[PDB]
Amino acid sequence: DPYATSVGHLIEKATFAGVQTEDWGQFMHICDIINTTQDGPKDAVKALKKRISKNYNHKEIQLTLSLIDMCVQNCGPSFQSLIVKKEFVKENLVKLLNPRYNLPLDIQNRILNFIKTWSQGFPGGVDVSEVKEVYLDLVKK
Repeated sequence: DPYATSVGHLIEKATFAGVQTEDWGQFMHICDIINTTQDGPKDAVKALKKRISKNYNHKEIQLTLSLIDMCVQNCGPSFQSLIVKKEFVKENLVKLLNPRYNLPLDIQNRILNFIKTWSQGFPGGVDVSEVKEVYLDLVKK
């Protein structure tokens, strides 16, 4: 279970349906944990993947994306490499752009924006070949 792991639980709570705003103090604490534990990055992405997947909640997705954008720029490629994997962007993030989830243009453009930004590559390893194509498709159609 994703929300079971130490850092997994902090994520479940930081993006809980209840909260109506971003607890940036908490998100930071989350990143620091991601950077301390041995498998924090992997375990974190499993929880984020959960929270995101086929979710119809506005704020949960809004908060989760904000939480993602945080880790992306506060944790090395050890994290960035798992978020740009096709298993995440194509089978989770981009799914939300489907009409079925009727999410607002606000959140929609934010999704495209991550794709476009992550497609720009990050410093160091991180292979963005996949998300690079996931972006191109959103542009073509």
